[PDB]
Amino acid sequence: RFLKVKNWETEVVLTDTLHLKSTLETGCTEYICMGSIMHPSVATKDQLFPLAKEFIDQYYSSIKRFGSKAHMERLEEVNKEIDTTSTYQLKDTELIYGAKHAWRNASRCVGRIQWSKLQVFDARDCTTAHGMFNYICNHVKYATNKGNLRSAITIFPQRTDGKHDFRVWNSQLIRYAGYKQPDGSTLGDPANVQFTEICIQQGWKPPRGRFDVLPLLLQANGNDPELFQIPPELVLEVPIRHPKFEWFKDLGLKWYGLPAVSNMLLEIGGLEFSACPFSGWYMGTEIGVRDYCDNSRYNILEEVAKKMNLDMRKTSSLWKDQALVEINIAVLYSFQSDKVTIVDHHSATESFIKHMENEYRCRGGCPADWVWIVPPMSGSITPVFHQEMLNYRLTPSFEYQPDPWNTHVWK
Amino acid sequence: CPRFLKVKNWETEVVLTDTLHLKSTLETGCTEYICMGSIMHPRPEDVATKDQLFPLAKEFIDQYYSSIKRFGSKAHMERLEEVNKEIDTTSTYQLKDTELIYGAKHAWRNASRCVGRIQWSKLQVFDARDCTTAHGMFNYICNHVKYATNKGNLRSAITIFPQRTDGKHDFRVWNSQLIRYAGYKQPDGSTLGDPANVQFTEICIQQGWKPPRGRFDVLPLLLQANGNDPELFQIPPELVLEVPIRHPKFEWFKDLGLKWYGLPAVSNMLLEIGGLEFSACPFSGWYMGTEIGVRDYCDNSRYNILEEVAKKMNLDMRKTSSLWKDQALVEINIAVLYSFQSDKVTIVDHHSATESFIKHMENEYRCRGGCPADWVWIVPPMSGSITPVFHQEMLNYRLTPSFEYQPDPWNTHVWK
Ligand code: HEM
Ligand code: HEM
Ligand SMILES: Cc1cc(CCc2cc(CCN(C)C)cc(F)c2F)nc(N)n1
Ligand SMILES: Cc1cc(CCc2cc(CCN(C)C)cc(F)c2F)nc(N)n1
Ligand SMILES: C[C@H](O)[C@H](O)[C@H]1CNc2nc(N)[nH]c(=O)c2N1
Ligand SMILES: C[C@H](O)[C@H](O)[C@H]1CNc2nc(N)[nH]c(=O)c2N1
Ligand SMILES: [Zn+2]
Repeated sequence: RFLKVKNWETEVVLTDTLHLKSTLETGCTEYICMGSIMHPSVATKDQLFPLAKEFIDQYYSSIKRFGSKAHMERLEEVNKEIDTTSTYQLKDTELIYGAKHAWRNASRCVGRIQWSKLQVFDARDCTTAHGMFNYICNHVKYATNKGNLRSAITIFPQRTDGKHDFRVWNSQLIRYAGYKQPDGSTLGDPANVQFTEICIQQGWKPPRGRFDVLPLLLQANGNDPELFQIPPELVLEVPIRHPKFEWFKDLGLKWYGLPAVSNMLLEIGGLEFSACPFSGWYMGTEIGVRDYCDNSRYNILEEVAKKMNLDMRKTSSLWKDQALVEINIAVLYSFQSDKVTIVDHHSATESFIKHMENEYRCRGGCPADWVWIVPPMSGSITPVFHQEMLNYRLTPSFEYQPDPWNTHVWK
Repeated sequence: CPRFLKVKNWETEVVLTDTLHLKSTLETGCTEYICMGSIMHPRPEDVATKDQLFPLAKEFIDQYYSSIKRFGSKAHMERLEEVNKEIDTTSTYQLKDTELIYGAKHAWRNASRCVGRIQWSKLQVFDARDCTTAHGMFNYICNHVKYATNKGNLRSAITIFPQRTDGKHDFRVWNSQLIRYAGYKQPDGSTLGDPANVQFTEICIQQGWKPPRGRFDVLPLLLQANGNDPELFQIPPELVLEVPIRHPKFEWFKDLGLKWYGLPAVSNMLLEIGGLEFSACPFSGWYMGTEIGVRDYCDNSRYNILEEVAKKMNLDMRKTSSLWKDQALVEINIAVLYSFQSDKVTIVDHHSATESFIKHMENEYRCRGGCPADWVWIVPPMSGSITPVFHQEMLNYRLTPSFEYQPDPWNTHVWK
């Protein structure tokens, strides 16, 4: 059936037909909704050809050549390859199409208005961690672009038997280390304490500061991962200051400009690309709300509210909320003053609404996860708050995968 | 369905095990292939047949006798038999007072969208099932308001009018809440008062209400008894506790002339207990500050005063990346909380409410086997991620007794 979604502020009603094309499961049933569960829970030739066919069919449908000679010949070509090798290889055009569409279908991403403007770097000829490092450096340098950030993805060889996976062990290409202190607390980013310890265990000499860029830990063809230092001139960073509080710079805060997810899995036509780092540019709340103010992260709200001299004895003074806004003002101001691309959550959500209208027009829908699309601060003064959304799983897609250290047979 | 479901809190690492979802009875709207958790609402003549009513009543009676540790008892089987004979001969049945009280508390306890449920067992239940006229409804509602307000020391309460029979004799409160301000559409397109209430205000005016046409005009009650045409009543102003909104630091905030009423009282929902339908069941609690300060004032299609506050704050309103809206939103919520506490009118901030909700949820998982919760509604509309519910995985499912939405009565009423 056709499904209607309404915006309760503008009263715009959109009609969704795209969800009829999905066949992956969401985790909900008719009796339990799992829409706020973070992760609700190697292929044979037998499963692989229907997945390949489905993808080839939508690729040739997208280029207005469904049922053509090229389409029929590609299907037969892919059929032979799965027969004789138990897998197949994507053409370059298919790889680009598949990566852009995995972004387009990412229901949790508020940034998808940009989806067709993705730079795709084919790294499927890589064989070693040294080659991986070269490809990643080129990605970072291209995507950073001296502050004028550009979306990019680098795609390393697909999974074969599951014993020869390419993996970026880092969760993001650029991240700060976290140090569990003798006296029990944490120096740096507490989210990275375990990864930091693996790097130390693997030989990384930690500088033991608050903003130490972690090395890359790179695994090629299932071998033991290897450490590499990203050349510092490639790592663009922004000192955080505030347009009114001159004391803010004294907090010593900074952040990196490039957000680059390096631990997800990219699935296209049944093939699994277990190393596929991709990067865009920040929405300010990703830094200033979650990275700085989550209790299990940098957790600086107390320090800032102290310097603002707010009454912190009772929660109903909203001292946390006041400090939070100023921290996010500082972040946006700092990036903008350094001419590093950043979007505030008002502009981002506004763009997402326009993106939804576009997708409902041209595509018949847009899968969207309200729990993730709505920003972590000031939710209801953004237009996504009042937007009904339908969440459903289309492919190509990005998926989570287990951490490599929980799997890796060390050698 | 799997027998255990685990939810995790990603900030504290606490993992909870849900088995209560095995008792869920009605649909969520989701399927295996689509989630509808952000959809707001996923014939009146049609009432439950005898055959539909028997098992719903037995399910409720069993749950009631299990709750008082008398399951399988003589009284339990006799109650089952008495209900079964009532449905047989009259096509309906009547709840005992104990059952009605148990049912109302559990509809609250089961309300997945309610962050205030740590209080569910303290609900004061007023039995108004002997009411026959709109004048009597007005009497019951006034008594409810006065009891719940309690001079600012608010107490949660519900008043339950007679259940639906054939669907042509419904009791209804046409107001969506017992206390709301009027909204007036002007010829030039602007709105005075509360823009959410323009349509209901117009209904009242057509029914004979003479509107004073101000910014904070309490709407009259529009009350329907026994399926008759609804009738207008004015709540005595001394029963409507109001709070003038001022700010602890900004002396100019009082000059905005704002105020709000103290008692939030939903009156358009349907209470379903054991297959019986109570179409008029107004219930009241106390406010979370953000329900006034974020939504009632800063929603664009509401009072929309972020502009005027930002102007008096002399904020850079040119670019959104100044976060002038976020900054004004906080100050308004500071003023609302300060104004209620100063006048000693019960209110709860979103930090305290969400923290209490996490403790309630943990207790319910331990004592009851789960706690249905709707993340989209439980997370507050400002500062979501600095409250503990943001990081709490939740399972949503529908248990009975429950509060349900029902159609607006002006769309279905057959005018006499
Ligand atoms: C260009 C600017 C972009 C912005 C502002 C943006 C913004 C966001 C935000 C705020 C989230 C929420 C996730 C979180 O809070 O951790 C998200 C999720 C996501 N983004 Fe985007 N993004 C951008 C680009 C991209 C690109 C280039 C890709 C892939 C090619 C992508 C793929 C995803 C995926 C897969 C998720 C889901 C992550 C998950 O499920 O945990 N995004 N994005
Ligand atoms: C005692 C203090 C209470 C507080 C602080 C509270 C708070 C809230 C809040 C913030 C919501 C979401 C509100 C919205 O955005 O519209 C809500 C929803 C709800 N509450 Fe509570 N509530 C309280 C008492 C009660 C009582 C006494 C009942 C019934 C006996 C109740 C039943 C419900 C229901 C059914 C909903 C869902 C409403 C809907 O779907 O529109 N609440 N509550
Ligand atoms: C390409 C891309 C992805 C994402 C989403 C993932 C993502 C999320 C956060 C903050 C949220 N989380 C840590 C609490 C920081 C990041 F660096 C990051 F990659 N965002 C942006 N802008 N671009
Ligand atoms: C008994 C009760 C119910 C509710 C939820 C319903 C409810 C919601 C709002 C918010 C306004 N909405 C348009 C955004 C104001 C209310 F008075 C109100 F009853 N809340 C509180 N505290 N108590
Ligand atoms: C579209 C979405 O369902 C809608 O805006 C919801 C979102 N969450 C909400 N949460 C609460 N507490 N109250 C609401 O009215 C809403 N509205
Ligand atoms: C439990 C809940 O699903 C979890 O905390 C989610 C909520 N929404 C989110 N939304 C975004 N954008 N990013 C997140 O990490 C989360 N976390
Ligand atoms: Zn769902």
